[PDB]
Amino acid sequence: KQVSWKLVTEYAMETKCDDVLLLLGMYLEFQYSFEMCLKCIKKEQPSHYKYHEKHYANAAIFADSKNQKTICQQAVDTVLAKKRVDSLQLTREQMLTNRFNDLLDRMDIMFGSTGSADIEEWMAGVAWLHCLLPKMDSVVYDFLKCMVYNIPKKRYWLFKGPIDSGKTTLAAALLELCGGKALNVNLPLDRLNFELGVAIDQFLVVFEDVKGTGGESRDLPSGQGINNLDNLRDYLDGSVKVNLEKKHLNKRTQIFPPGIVTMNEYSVPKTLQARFVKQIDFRPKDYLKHCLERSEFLLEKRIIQSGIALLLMLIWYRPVAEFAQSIQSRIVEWKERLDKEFSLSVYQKMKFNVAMGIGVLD
Amino acid sequence: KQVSWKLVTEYAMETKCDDVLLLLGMYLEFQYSFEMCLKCIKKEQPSHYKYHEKHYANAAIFADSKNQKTICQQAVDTVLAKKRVDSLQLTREQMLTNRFNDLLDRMDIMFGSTGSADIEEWMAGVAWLHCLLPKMDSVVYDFLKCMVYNIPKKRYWLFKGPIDSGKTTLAAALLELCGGKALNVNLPLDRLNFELGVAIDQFLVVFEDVKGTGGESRDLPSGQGINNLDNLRDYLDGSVKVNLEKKHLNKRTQIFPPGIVTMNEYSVPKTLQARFVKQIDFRPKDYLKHCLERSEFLLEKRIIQSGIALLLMLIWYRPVAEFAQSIQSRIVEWKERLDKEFSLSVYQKMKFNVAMGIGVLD
Amino acid sequence: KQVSWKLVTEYAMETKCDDVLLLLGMYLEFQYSFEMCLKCIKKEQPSHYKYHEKHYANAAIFADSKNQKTICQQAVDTVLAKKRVDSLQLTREQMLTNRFNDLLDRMDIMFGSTGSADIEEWMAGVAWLHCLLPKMDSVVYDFLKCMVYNIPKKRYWLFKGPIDSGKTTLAAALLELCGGKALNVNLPLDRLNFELGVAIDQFLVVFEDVKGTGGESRDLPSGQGINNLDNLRDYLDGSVKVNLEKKHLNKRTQIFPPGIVTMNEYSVPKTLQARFVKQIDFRPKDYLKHCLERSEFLLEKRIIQSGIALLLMLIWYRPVAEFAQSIQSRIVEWKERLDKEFSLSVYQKMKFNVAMGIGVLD
Amino acid sequence: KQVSWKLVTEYAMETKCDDVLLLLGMYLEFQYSFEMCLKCIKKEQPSHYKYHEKHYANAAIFADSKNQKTICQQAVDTVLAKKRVDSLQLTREQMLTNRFNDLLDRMDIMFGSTGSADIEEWMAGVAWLHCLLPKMDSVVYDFLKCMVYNIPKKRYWLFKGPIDSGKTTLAAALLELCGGKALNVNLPLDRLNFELGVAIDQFLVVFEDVKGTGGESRDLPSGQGINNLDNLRDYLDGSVKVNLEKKHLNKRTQIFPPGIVTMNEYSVPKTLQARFVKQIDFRPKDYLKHCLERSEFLLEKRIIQSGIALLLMLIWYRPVAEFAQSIQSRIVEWKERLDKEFSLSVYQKMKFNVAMGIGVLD
Amino acid sequence: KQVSWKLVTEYAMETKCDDVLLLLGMYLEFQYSFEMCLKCIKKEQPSHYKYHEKHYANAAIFADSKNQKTICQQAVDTVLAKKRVDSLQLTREQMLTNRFNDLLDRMDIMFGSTGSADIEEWMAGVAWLHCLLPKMDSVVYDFLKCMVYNIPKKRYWLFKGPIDSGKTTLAAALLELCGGKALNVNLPLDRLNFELGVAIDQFLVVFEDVKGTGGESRDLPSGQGINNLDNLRDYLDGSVKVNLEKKHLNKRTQIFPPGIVTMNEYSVPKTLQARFVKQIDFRPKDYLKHCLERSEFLLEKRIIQSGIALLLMLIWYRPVAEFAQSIQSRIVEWKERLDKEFSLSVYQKMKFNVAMGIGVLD
DNA sequence: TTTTTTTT
Ligand SMILES: Nc1ncnc2c1ncn2[C@@H]1O[C@H](COP(=O)(O)OP(=O)(O)OP(=O)(O)O)[C@@H](O)[C@H]1O
Ligand SMILES: Nc1ncnc2c1ncn2[C@@H]1O[C@H](COP(=O)(O)OP(=O)(O)OP(=O)(O)O)[C@@H](O)[C@H]1O
Ligand SMILES: Nc1ncnc2c1ncn2[C@@H]1O[C@H](COP(=O)(O)OP(=O)(O)OP(=O)(O)O)[C@@H](O)[C@H]1O
Ligand SMILES: Nc1ncnc2c1ncn2[C@@H]1O[C@H](COP(=O)(O)OP(=O)(O)OP(=O)(O)O)[C@@H](O)[C@H]1O
Ligand SMILES: Nc1ncnc2c1ncn2[C@@H]1O[C@H](COP(=O)(O)OP(=O)(O)OP(=O)(O)O)[C@@H](O)[C@H]1O
Repeated sequence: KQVSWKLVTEYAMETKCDDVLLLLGMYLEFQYSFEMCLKCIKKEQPSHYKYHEKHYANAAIFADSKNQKTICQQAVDTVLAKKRVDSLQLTREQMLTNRFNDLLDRMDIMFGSTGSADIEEWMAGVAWLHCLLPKMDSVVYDFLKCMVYNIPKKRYWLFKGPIDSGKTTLAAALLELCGGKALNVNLPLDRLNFELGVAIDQFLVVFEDVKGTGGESRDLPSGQGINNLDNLRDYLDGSVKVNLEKKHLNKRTQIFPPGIVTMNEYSVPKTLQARFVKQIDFRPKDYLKHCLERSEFLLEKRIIQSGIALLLMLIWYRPVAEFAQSIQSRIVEWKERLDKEFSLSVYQKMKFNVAMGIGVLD
Repeated sequence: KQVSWKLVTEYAMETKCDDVLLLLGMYLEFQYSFEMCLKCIKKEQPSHYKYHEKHYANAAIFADSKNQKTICQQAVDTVLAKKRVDSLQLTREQMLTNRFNDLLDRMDIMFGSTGSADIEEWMAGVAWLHCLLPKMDSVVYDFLKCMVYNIPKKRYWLFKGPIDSGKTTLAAALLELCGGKALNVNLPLDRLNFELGVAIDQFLVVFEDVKGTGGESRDLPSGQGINNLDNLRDYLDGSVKVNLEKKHLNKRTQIFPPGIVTMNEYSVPKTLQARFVKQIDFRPKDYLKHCLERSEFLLEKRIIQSGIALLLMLIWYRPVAEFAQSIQSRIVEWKERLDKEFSLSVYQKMKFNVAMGIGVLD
Repeated sequence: KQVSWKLVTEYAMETKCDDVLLLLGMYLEFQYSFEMCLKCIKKEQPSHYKYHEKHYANAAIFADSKNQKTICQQAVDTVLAKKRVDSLQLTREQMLTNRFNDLLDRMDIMFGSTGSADIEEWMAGVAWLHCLLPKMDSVVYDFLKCMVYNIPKKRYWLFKGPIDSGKTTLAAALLELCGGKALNVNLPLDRLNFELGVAIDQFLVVFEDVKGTGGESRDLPSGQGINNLDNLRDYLDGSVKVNLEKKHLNKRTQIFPPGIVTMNEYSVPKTLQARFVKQIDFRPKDYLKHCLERSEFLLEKRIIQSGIALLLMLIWYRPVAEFAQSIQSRIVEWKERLDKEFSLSVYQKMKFNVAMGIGVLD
Repeated sequence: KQVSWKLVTEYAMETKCDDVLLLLGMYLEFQYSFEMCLKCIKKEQPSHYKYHEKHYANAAIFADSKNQKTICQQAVDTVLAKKRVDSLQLTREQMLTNRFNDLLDRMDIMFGSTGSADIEEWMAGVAWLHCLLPKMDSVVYDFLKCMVYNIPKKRYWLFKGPIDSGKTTLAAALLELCGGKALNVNLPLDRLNFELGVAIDQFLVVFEDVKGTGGESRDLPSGQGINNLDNLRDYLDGSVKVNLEKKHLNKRTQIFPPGIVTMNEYSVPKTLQARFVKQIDFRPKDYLKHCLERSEFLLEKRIIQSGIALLLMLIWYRPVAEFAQSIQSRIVEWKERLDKEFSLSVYQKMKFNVAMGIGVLD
Repeated sequence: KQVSWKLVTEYAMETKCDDVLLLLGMYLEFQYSFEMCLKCIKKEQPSHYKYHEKHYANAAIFADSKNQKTICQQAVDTVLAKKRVDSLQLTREQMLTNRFNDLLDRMDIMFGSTGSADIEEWMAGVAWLHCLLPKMDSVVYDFLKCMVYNIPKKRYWLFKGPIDSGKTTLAAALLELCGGKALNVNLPLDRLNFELGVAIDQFLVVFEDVKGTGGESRDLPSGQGINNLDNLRDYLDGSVKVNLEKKHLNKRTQIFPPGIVTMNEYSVPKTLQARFVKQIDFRPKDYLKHCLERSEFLLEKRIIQSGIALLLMLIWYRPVAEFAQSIQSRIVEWKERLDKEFSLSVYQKMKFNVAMGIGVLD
């Protein structure tokens, strides 16, 4: 009896899988008895346990096929085709709206009954992040709209401050929230072409840790990056399309994505200073160090790195109207959860503790 | 029954699509019952909502096919094949006439009942552009004549001026108008081999901000561009066919397109200067800057970059006799719509406002 | 019923096509009723309207087929096979005789009843070329013999002088006449290898403006050209076979064709000097400059650089016995047409006009 | 009603054709009625007229097939396979015995009833050749045996010095005689590692004007040639197998053929120089130029570069005992014809003219 | 009826053929009747005449097949798989035991029914091999222990001493008995890092003459050798797995095999010598060069290079118990064939002919 | 499988 290629493709769509080998392996597992499946019973992975029951029948026939890799190819093509349709047609607002739906799906599992994540510890993260910069929550909302509107010239933000001052931590959480990529531009100029190649179809980019020239008088090690950026004006201003390259692959032409730049106190040419919308100073604050020293579970679980943490901050601080209308229904349910889960006083006690440099919890 | 490969080919032809994945993803959207299609109801994409109902039945059968990518590859071949047939058999004038028809179709949508753009905002951009150079519309017609005739060794125009004097802005508009590609010649002198490969079958090309060398009193970063261009005199001259290459492709051969070179005020080896028909000196101007600062919607919607803006200028300024005969019919209708919309006094008000450096609209 | 692959192959033989996409594109056009076919009614392209009625019945079936690119590939390889058989078995004289029939056929169209070209404008071109050098028509007869005899280490002519001397123009016309290829050697020493692969099965080749070294003493930037050719002596000599790459293909092995090298004046190693059988120096002549400046349809139609103009020059000047015996009938016909179409006095006055730098015509 | 792939393969064997396009082109000629075949009637090519009638019926059925290239690919592979099997099984003396039978069969045609050339002219060539250096036939007989006995690190003779010494002239004739290959050392060593792959299954090889270093006293431009000679010294010595590259097929390892190499009088180290046997740089004899100047049909017909000239010279001079036994029949058969044509006084008269700078005949 | 794919696969295992072209070619020969197969009748090639009669029926049907190359590809895969299994499963001991069995089978063939070799020739070869230093049969055998044992550190000896000493000739000869390869060492380690990877998967390895840094100052031309291996702490030592590259490949890495190094009488820093268990000076000693000046067959038929000569030096001097335990049966029988034909005294005449430079054969 | 890349 015949295999349904359709049922495979539906699984690939719903897992959003795009690796042929990864798709193949997981479908083959469904061939074993669903009714006894140990992986189902232990509820180990949703991509398995949500689906084994449905696909078991087809997986048995799949296991006898001789066309196995061919079936998977057509399935994975369908997922890649969907992405390319989306990329060429969605509004940037709708792109973001999808991305939040994915994070909210993950949170539903994480804080579920089988979920590992301690909603209390993750809210300790938000308390710490909200201390990192004044008006933190508004700053995020401003950055977000800036990426969505993507207005020419008004496109790029500068993070400035000493080593161990948090700028990478915040950048990483934003990049997770938005699904960009990091880039390094300190290379010899000829090398840049495949670096910039990374940007293709990305929503954000982060230029990490740009080195200037001079300031080794202040022990800042010198390098190319500042001068390279001054030479890339059209990519920053983002008014016109540019050509981007990948290894073995034809060039593609597109608007260069908006993004973030991070540095120590190198001297910045006035040319570059005109490019940035906002400069944010990061400074080491001694009380945060002593707090982290007493609340290491933040680092151990990588809480303060995560876009998941920033999304919780937005849900706590921003009005429901500020989110894209379609997801507001989920937002209200999460607001309701958090309102039930914490009094404002217990949350505010954490902020006070962080200001004491004391461990977050008491 | 069975898939009609013919219907898929027709869809590819009508959408003028030449990505196999985009075609695949697009066609798959039609598999759902037409009568409920929210994309149709929301009138989001004409390349969807025109076609769903017609293609529906075959899209459902296609969804079951075991052969899907083969069908799409054949369809994309016919679209690519038509481009090559046209490249060899059309006159350069006919090409331009076709390109204009496409832009005019986009203009029918933009300013159509879907109401999706403001014809007044777009007309403001023409005022700002008609300021950017003396006799601006005459310069466009001369450039168009130059590009249609394609006189050998009289094929290239040189743009120079300081930074911030609009030259890439003007190049971008001409490039969207004609169709073509930009190129970067400041590369290492080997990968030029693949860089120049982008010129294949194009109509224009633009070489962007070619770096000269030395004279650093000019405060100009040095690079390969000028000396490297002087090693490519042949490609400018366009007197004989040349050989062109892409990744994994064996060489095409054809005449290298006509086009534009842009640079800062470096000094030119006159052997290359001998290959430029005409040279245009851009100046920074204050009232442009002040007007533009008070007219930001121009930039926020990329109006002054966009080929539609130049086409609107020609329609306003030029006699109907100057257009190729078949589109004179559409040109007349657009002229009527413009004169209906705008008095000459309104246009003169706008131009005076640009000259006054106030926000254009008053 | 089924597609005839044989009929497709026959059309490819008839058209002497080579791009599988060009073949595919053009054959698809026949699917519409030739009865109505607008292109036929315009009589626009002979490659179409001579064949549409014949191929229509089979094109309708081809339009449905699932194999289309496969059918086309077989036909293209049939044409390529024919070329290889010809290349291995014709005398060089017969090859040229075939090539001349192709030009004569086009000329029968050029000045046919459809008569898109004016024979008087085209004859004006011949006068300008005959003026360009001493004994021009004798020089052309010499060059043809040299290329046909293909005597080893007596195979290459060097053109040199200043810029705008016309050397490229003359090369371009000779190249068109014999149907060679043009090659660049001012290039990366590695990728020369795929570059030279173009010359497989070609009758003739031309190297363009081969850059010398130490040239900038004379205002000429130095380059790879001479530095490359001094290696390739065996390719010039044509005394022994050499082996030729193509991308994704194993090497051919054959004698490298005879040809021409152009340069602006540079120092030549005496080793390389020994391998050019003839030297020609070209000089600017301001009366020619003024004449083209008036008679600019010469440039716009590219008349002065067509091999058709050289063929016409030979027809006017050379005895019929100098032509290969087969074509002598068509030669007598065209001689008679031309002697009828122009007096000697007309041609004499054209020369005086050109000599006097006035526009050619009065 | 079906193609005999066997009959196709027999033609490929009997022609010893080993190019798939060449065979394809060849066989398709047979589809027309051999009855009318102008090539047959003309006795145009033996590869045609011997075979047309035999293969006609099969060729008509082949002309309709849809597998045409696949059929030819299998046929070509049997030819390459046969070469490989002979290549390892046969004695080096046995190889030459086959090669000579090939050339003799050609001479049968050249001087046949078709008689397209005449032994008169060719013997004048022999006179010019045997004149060129002392005792020429003997030193050829030596070089032959050297290549049969193939002593390791003793496999190579060299010629050096003046341009137009004739060293290429001598080399080319030897290569046409043996059926070796020629290769170029002067490319980047990496490219050589692929290029040397052509040496597969060759009795003999040569390399021409390999660019050494120094010799600037003689204005010789230095290069990578000797660098890569100094590299490949195992290939030179043939004391061991080494690997040989191909595209789309495995590289194969075997011992390397013997040969000749030639250069201008560059430097090259004695870690080479000592190896070689019986090297002769030889230098001009001007009166030969003057005979040549008067006997130019030699060069036009490439006679003094044809290996057929050498074979005629050996037939003329050498005892019948000097040759392998089977061919001694045909040796005598030809040696009769030389006597039957020529008195000694003919050859004597020729060598007077040659010695005395007049054209060979009087 | 149909081709047995199985029978074709047997012949590949039988002949150990592993080239698809050779397999195809030889198998096609069997299509004629073995019954009067003249190759069989002449007994020329066992790889033919041993098999023809069995395979004939299958070969006839094979010659009629249309899939022929596909059949052969599978058969060659079989032999390749068979090899790759053994390469992973077996000990160096077992591997070397098989290798002796093969070379002893070549010994059997050489001195076989044909008498194609006369062992006295190889006694003279062995007598020459004996000359170099005392008991060197044992010292070879003891090195071969070091090779099989591959005990860490205890892996490497150094062949010091000048040109033509045979030291590379002998090191190469072991590659017949054992496989392996030699490599250069005289760039800075910088480049040699791209060259070390040819040591991968080698049974054993060899290294060419270590130059001293600036060694021209020591009258031995320069190259950066010693300071490279002064500092490659581990590579010759070989406890744990090393890291390596073949230029433009990847770091598949494992143990660095044991091997030989040589030098042309250069100097040695301590950490270079620490790489070896031994260092020995090799010279082209006076009577030895004189005996080669007087003894020729030992070079002419490559005896001095062949592994067969090394095997016989061991059979002539190593006692049976030292050999591969089952092969010792054959070792006795060859020892018998030695003693059957030579006393040690007649062999001592040869030793003394070498020892006093007079020609060996006597 | 090459090609492109990588090296350069
Ligand atoms: N504002 C801060 N005050 C004190 N300590 C900080 C602060 N921000 C970060 N930290 C400490 O610095 C460590 C590294 O943080 P982070 O990577 O964000 O710093 P950074 O300045 O962006 O570094 P880099 O420039 O190296 O990428 C954190 O794990 C934490 O221990
Ligand atoms: N003539 C002008 N005078 C003043 N400001 C100008 C002028 N033209 C452009 N601008 C401003 O400069 C910005 C950049 O324009 P554009 O990028 O085309 O110029 P450019 O710097 O000269 O270009 P290029 O990249 O070719 O060197 C515009 O978006 C506008 O804000
Ligand atoms: N002898 C001449 N006298 C004056 N003008 C000339 C002459 N020959 C050519 N021209 C002008 O020079 C233009 C370029 O000619 P052409 O490209 O053949 O010259 P070239 O010497 O080969 O140049 P380059 O070195 O730039 O390739 C022609 O189109 C014509 O306008
Ligand atoms: N003995 C000779 N005297 C004069 N000219 C000679 C003599 N031998 C050969 N030549 C000339 O040398 C020309 C080229 O021959 P060939 O290519 O064999 O020489 P070559 O020394 O190998 O040259 P190169 O080093 O330039 O390749 C011949 O066409 C002939 O005219
Ligand atoms: N002891 C010897 N004396 C003289 N000649 C010898 C001796 N041994 C071998 N030969 C001959 O010299 C040739 C070269 O020997 P080989 O290359 O092995 O010496 P080498 O000392 O390793 O030299 P190099 O240091 O130059 O590589 C041998 O193949 C053989 O023909």
